[PDB]
Amino acid sequence: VVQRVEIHKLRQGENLILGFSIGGGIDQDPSQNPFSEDKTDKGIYVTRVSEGGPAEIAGLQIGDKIMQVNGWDMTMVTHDQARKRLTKRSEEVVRLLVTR
Repeated sequence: VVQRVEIHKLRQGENLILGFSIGGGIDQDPSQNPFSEDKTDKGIYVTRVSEGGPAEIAGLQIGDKIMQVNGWDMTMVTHDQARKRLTKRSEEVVRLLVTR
């Protein structure tokens, strides 16, 4: 039901990949997010995960519902507010709190 995942970002030049992408956010339309449970579900989900990526390694799964990011509340946020929480340049370890 509720799992805490800690991902260790992979260095590749000036980049640090997470091996997964997200979808959702209050600025998005729940019907385009193949994971939302309904039309009100404006949450952030894990729509994709790379194999061997540092996400999968950590335990990240497809559809996973991110309620947290390094402790930050991602329940009522925009897609871009979330992607920004994850892709911080000055952070190599990101922790997520998800349900499944």
